[PDB]
Amino acid sequence: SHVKDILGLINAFNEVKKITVDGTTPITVAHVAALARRHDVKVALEAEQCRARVETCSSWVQRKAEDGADIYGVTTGFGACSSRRTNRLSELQESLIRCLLAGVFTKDELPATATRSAMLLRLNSFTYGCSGIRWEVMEALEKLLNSNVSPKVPLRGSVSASGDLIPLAYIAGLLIGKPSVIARIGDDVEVPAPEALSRVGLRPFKLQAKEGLALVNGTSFATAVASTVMYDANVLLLLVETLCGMFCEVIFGREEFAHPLIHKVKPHPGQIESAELLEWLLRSSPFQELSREYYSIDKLKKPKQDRAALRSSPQWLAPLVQTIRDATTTVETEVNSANDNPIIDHANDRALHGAGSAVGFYMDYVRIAVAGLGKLLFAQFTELMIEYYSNGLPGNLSLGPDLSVDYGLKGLDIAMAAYSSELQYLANPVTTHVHSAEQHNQDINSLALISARKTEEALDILKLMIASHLTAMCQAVDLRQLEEALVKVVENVVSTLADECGLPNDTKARLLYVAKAVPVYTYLESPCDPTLPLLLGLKQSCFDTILALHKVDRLAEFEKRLSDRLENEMTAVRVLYEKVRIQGSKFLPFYRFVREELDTGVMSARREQTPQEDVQKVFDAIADGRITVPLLHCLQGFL
Amino acid sequence: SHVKDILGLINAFNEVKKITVDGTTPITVAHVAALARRHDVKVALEAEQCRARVETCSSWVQRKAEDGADIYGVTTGFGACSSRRTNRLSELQESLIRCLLAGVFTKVDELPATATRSAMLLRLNSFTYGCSGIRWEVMEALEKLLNSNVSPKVPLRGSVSASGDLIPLAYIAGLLIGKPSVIARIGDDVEVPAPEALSRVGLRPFKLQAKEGLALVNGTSFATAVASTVMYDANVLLLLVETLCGMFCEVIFGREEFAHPLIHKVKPHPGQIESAELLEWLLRSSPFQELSREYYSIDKLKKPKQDRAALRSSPQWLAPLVQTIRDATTTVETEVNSANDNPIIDHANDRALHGSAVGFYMDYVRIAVAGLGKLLFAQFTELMIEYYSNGLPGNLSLGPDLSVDYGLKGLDIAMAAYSSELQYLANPVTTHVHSAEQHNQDINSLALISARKTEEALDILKLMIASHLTAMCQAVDLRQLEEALVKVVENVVSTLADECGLPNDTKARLLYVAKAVPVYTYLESPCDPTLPLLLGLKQSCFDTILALHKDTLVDRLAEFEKRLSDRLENEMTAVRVLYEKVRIQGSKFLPFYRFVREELDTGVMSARREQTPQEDVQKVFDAIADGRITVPLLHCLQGFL
Amino acid sequence: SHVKDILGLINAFNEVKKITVDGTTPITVAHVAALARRHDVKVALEAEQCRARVETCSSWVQRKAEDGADIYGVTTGFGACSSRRTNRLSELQESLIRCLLAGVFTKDELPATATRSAMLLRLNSFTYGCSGIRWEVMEALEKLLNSNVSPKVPLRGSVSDLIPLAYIAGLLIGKPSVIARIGDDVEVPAPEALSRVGLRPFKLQAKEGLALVNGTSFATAVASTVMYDANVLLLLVETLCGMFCEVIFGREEFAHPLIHKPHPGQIESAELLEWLLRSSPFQELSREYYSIDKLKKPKQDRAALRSSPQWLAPLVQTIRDATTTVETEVNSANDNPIIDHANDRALHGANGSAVGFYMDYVRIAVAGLGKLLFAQFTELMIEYYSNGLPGNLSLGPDLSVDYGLKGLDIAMAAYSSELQYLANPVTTHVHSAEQHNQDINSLALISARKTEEALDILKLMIASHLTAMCQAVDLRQLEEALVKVVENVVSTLADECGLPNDTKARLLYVAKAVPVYTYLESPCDPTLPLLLGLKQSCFDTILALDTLVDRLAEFEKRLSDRLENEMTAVRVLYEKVRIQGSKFLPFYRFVREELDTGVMSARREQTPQEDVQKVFDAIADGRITVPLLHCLQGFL
Amino acid sequence: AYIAGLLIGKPSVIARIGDDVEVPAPEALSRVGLRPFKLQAKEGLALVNGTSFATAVASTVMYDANVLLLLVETLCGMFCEVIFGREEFAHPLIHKVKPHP
Repeated sequence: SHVKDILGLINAFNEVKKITVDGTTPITVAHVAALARRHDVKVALEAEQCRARVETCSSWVQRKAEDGADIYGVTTGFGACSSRRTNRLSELQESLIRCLLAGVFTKDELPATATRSAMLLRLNSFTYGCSGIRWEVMEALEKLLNSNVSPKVPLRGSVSASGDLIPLAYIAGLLIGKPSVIARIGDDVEVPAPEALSRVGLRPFKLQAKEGLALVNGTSFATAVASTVMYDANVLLLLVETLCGMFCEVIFGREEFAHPLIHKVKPHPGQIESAELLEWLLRSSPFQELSREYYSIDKLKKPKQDRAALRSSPQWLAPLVQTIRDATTTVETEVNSANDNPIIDHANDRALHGAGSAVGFYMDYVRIAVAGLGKLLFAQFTELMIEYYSNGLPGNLSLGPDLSVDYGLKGLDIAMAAYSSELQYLANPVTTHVHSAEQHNQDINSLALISARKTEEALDILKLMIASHLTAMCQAVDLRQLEEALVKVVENVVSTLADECGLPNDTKARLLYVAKAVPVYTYLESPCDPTLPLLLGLKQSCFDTILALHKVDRLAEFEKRLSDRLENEMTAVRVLYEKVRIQGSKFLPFYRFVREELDTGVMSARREQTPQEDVQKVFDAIADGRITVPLLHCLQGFL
Repeated sequence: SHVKDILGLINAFNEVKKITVDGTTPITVAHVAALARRHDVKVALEAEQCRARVETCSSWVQRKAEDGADIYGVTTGFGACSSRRTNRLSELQESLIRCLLAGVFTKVDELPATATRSAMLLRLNSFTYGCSGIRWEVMEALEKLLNSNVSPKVPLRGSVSASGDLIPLAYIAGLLIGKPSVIARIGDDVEVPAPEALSRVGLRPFKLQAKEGLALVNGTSFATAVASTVMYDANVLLLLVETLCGMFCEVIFGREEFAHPLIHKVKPHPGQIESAELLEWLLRSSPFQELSREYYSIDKLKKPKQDRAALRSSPQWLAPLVQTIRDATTTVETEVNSANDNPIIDHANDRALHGSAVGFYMDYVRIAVAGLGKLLFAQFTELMIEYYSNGLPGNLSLGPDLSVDYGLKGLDIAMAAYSSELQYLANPVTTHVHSAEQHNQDINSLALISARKTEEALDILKLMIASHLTAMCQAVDLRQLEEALVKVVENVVSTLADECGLPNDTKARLLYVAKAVPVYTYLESPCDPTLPLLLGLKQSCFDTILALHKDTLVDRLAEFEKRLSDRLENEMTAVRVLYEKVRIQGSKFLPFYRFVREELDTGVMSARREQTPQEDVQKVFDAIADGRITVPLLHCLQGFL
Repeated sequence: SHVKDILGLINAFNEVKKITVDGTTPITVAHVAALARRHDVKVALEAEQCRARVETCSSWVQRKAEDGADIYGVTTGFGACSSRRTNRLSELQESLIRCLLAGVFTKDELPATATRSAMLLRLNSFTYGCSGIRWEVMEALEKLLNSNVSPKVPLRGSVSDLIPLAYIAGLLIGKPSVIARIGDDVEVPAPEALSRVGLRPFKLQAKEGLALVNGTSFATAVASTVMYDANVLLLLVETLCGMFCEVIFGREEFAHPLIHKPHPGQIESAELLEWLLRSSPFQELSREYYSIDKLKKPKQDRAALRSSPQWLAPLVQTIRDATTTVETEVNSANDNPIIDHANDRALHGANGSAVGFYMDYVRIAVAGLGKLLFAQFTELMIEYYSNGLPGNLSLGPDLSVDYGLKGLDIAMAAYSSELQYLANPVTTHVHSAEQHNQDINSLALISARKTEEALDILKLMIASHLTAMCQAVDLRQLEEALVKVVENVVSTLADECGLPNDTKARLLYVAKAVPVYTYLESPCDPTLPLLLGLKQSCFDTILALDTLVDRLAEFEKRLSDRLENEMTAVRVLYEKVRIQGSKFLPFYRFVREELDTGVMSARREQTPQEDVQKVFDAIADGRITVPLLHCLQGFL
Repeated sequence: AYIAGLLIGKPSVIARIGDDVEVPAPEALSRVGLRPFKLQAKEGLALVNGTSFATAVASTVMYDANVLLLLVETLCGMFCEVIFGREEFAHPLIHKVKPHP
């Protein structure tokens, strides 16, 4: 189950303290994201496992170069200039870095999290011992990483062909102490690269044979961004899947949409797996119990089936689960590889001439799956706001009671459409815009880094959408509970006033059915308004009871005493609520987290906090990883 | 390996005789393609394996319907109207079909018969799971319609592929009930009203029973049909493109090292290892790689150490495209081998239980196809330009009069046009979901629309493959002629050095030049003193005079030049003229070259061959389009393991 | 006003008998469309006006080439091979055509309509006297055009129009391999084609091959018919927004002149809509509806109605501006080099980027028009938004076996979804082409073909919209006649049963106020809104005032005796008025009477397809312009 | 709405004052000698119901698009000069015959 795999990734992300870098131990996207996001996470470069192969490779290269062997990027020019030969070994490598320090700072940069991640991947790539880089440079990299030092890197300039040439040149730039490369030390300090190395007790390196190319010729930045993108995509996917369950509960859906047999006959692994999760989440739900009751009232006048954003959520999610899982595998494969050219095969004494394409394509695919995830959340959000489709819920989830001055989540509804519209636009592909580049030497190139940044932007928006959706659903939980409490109050007042005014058994029964049947939010605004659905039904029932008993003083008395008692008792129960079925729900951890740990309450005109203040707290908890606590809680026992 | 798997799909496509439909035996995309494209392929609905469960389900549905059980789309309305109930069971079903016969025929566009017949197959197969409630008799009629080449004329557009391809499948339903306004084709010319079609094959119109209208329209059969034949073709063309990278390496004088197993072991994307393993195997004993190594040992330090990316990075480029196309095939097959219907009758448990994968994966496959096309455009571009082609003439023009021979220039122009439209097609369809059907279908997959765009992208890829293979056979010829021409030049220069009595030092320099200068730089006029053969000869003559200085030498050099301009052009013309009326013989790509040249009856293009570039590429494209191209492909890969 | 200019284009397309090709008389998108669609339209190449300059140019080029002048594509190679020189003038031109006959026929080709339009445009370019083409070749083109002869041309291959134009050249030189159509049926090799119209294959002279192939006549040809259709369909959509307002019970106030008074397209579309609705009998019903329970009904219409003029504004501008741009390209010399014989020189430039870019813009505007139509249709199908209309516009009365226009609703979403996808740009996919000598290129033909496909879909959406709207006219008219029956029945029964003035009045109100289509299925069902309302009022009257209880019970009894039969009767009568006073009468009449349709229901045997197809065919073939012009007459 | 929120001194609305200072909206209003407004009839909607932000960004976009276009046009001339182009491509009669303005 993909649910297990993702829980495994989340647990690894939180628990790891030391990333082992040795050329055999795999780095997962959870490891990359943990280093990027938790500064207590340290790298350990293991000498006993890979120092030997590195020093052998490095020395092989330096010797071969000095004896004038004809090797690409070592004694020949780069890319389109590979026909040029030199014996100025060091000068060849330094001229490479110089030509590649060619990005520009706008008024924007790759963030520190990305840059350090790239530094991690570049270090790891060296541990396979194919690069010819010196051990010392690797130790310097490990130390730069653990000391929280990183170059400031221009956003743009990589087409990610054989490598992310320009952004990786800035890491090489820091390593050789270029004065014009600026480096961050922690969050506050910025100093030239020579001052940076000095403060952590390193000296500038002079580049040897192949070292400039080894340092720039990989796809480390794209894969860095793709790794945190893929970490986040896995978590947010599991979060979206889970909340489809919560959506069913609050919308009064039919849980049958998640029956294992519907999906066993149409067996997409992601479809089966998501249905399996949903069935489990909803199994003995106290909210489904209210749903069943709701549909038994006027059964034949209510929809037999839910709308597609609920009922076909497991089929919609299926391919999205598969896309995100396969892309995680593909990115991890890239993380755990020697991306570099030439590959040094020191054992058989050849430098091998070959080559970011896997990452570029899969980031395109994931961006389309993220767009699908946002489209599902938009459609669910839209249904929840419209009283015709929310099975009892008031429009915009406005508590009112005075609806003319309470527009509830109308603002969040508008923001949802804006989020989803930009998201769909973002999901056009990047890899279809390949230009013939670098004197036509890179006549194909992956554009992985650019595609990775767009998918990263796509996830940022999904987060916004998940934040709003979860907020709306806690609003709806509160509204359903209040609804239960209100209908009970109405039934009681009607039952007792029936006894008090001494109306026949028939009249009592007819009147109590109306109290049960009328959606309370259709008349909460003014329960004794003669034109609103409570009084409208009661009047119909009264005229009906007059005809059936034919072969009035008490009915006029019942009505009069209804507008004495009803509103006040309804107000009291609401007011009391403002200062329960969620307790038996699998989604209790989410509601408790949002309401208690974040300190929110049912939205209304009498709560001074804006929607912004409420959603922000939820967004922040999503952004920083705290949401995974209620998520793991909600999920435990699923196996 | 994906190679053996694709070889298996082609073998199944060619060899299958009968498609067994029984509710357990899997239908693959080759079966769907086989049924669509080979009318001798027959559908065999096996009663013994599934008739009994169909009748149980059928009978169960009717019984529950007549008892007034409340079951979606059986005693309730459909879609956004599911809150309406009736006991008018047959009219409920006929009213659904009526309302869905709502497409328009444009100007004439329609789903093709290949797609409609495929959809018919998939709808029949779905019914064999015994969950639908449809009568066994309706299934037999479908098998008979399929086997008799009758299909409804179906409008191109109208489906959003939510729970079903509602409008298109209403036309299959409209045929089975003999709606007179539903036109049916029988074979390729004949078109008649539905009642006449049914009579011509000995069936009578059906009266719809409970749930039967819904059963006929409520799955994603048209999108899945189109996507199946799309995935079959994607698999074939992918393999073709991978194989042709090898042939590109041979004719462009690439370095085979790009495909070495260690490069890909250290970056182990499954598609990367596997495409390279194939390429390595394809180029192992190549006589063209032999010419290549020979070419780079001449003026070694004045020549690129690496090839360009379109060659050198083809395994890395291909890897994700292989994975995309292979994973999409599995996804589409999973969809083929399912009961796409709602509600599901679970007659065993006495209950009724109430097109997305294909849309997304079609979007992904369209991106992979644009990527394959980008690879082809880039290779073809290198091949056309003398700066990047390592001895080939611009546009692969044979000449020798280049001012009146533009070679494959028109093809080059068209390749740009093909690639540009292709990159445009690869924008996603799934990002354009509208809230549909009174907001009941607020998500929908658009799978049929997406599948159609991927089909169009594949149609363009076929064009590009055809031109590329054509350009590569042109390049094979030019390489073989080049080799033969250089030998004549060497021989003539060698015999004239003797006749004229030139020193060994002079002879050495003059023979070096004849070997080193690319023949196609001076072919137009071999004795033109301003072209590279003579320039190089003149340079070496000045060098030999200066080296032998410590007269009659100049006299003999002058004689050498005079006699060269008497004899060399004639001997070069003769060898070329002879060639117009070998190393390809030792090459894994002989089957392609032999297929294009002898089986399709082509020749090296020039001003003297009267056939247009159109006429040559049309033959190759018709071969790719109709599957004949898989014979050389299978011959070429014979023995790969 | 853009509305006058569009009626001007439509008039011209209908009336033109002859296309004068003379080198100064402009060709409009309407002339191109007419030549392509009406075969009685003929080309008249006017010798007296342009033969002199063509011959002067032709001779200059021939003489200069013979003298050994260094002129691109005349004594030099083409494109990236322009460093190659030759004295072999004719062979140079023939080898260019040979190399460019490089399209493939897939299973597909440019339609004859486009191919003939390209031949027209090419002929026209030649009359400017800059090409060096011979007069004889131009006369041969006119003769080919007027005799319905045209080469079969592959769909793809131009980055913009070397390959496709090479097939026109191949016809003229009688290449065996080039296939020509003659009318609808006959297909023969080019040499046979020329023979049949009494022509001989040409031997190309200096610059001739290049002159025949070196401009963008195909992209411009497709662009021209595309722009003609976009103007016509634009005006159709604008007009039908007015018909949508009538059937949906919208508020005409959205079209008031001061709101907009000022994007020209915004002012002008509003000005049209205001006029179309000024004396509408349907707006009279709308006002009446909104005065019934005013404070319980929306104050504003939804955006797809209320903001239609603002939506349409940039769409009008885009289509109008693109039209001007295509016409500029039509009335130009696209060729290179440009021979300026007057001053004894050849001019080496690049005369089609304008068309590529604007086709991308227009494809976006067409997508925009479609979204509007989708949004209106959607509203119309949903009872919550249609102001009294039944869901799916289903007549019933048995809604459980009548799904009305639901199939059309579904189709509309498919249409719109595909349309939005199409509207992505083409010009952003420029590849570095032709040995990198065409490192920019416009892709105009490809873009034009995409916009053409986008219009195809818009026609589908308009045909469905117009069908829904006539369904909606019938339902409103039936609504009004049905409400009067209920009012009469309630009224006379109140008398017969002798209820007071108070009761009669409350019951009359309910009959007036309750939306009929909420109870038509079973008017006397106690759970449906009519009897729910009457029971509320009867209880009210009992309190505010016996044997009255007797008279009410008899009222309720005689209602399920009289009511359903009389409602059934008017509907049955209707299936076997306010539209008569509406500007939109010609559309309703055209669809109902001229196309022979009727209100859709379970009792009408025609499928939705049968109905919409007729409306589509009429849109596709231009008959829709007859009602369009009738509806618009008097608008100034 | 953030502009309206400032004008009415919402504490949750932060305001910028120059480059350095960020303060809650009531303290922002205080410093410029202004007091929170109490919204009267239609003032809320009048403040939010227009397309002022889109048009604002669109305005700085169009200004820049004009400047950069002219700069691109001008730099084609510079490219001609350094690449050894033929200036004949800009001769007026070529373009008079294809008169896109």
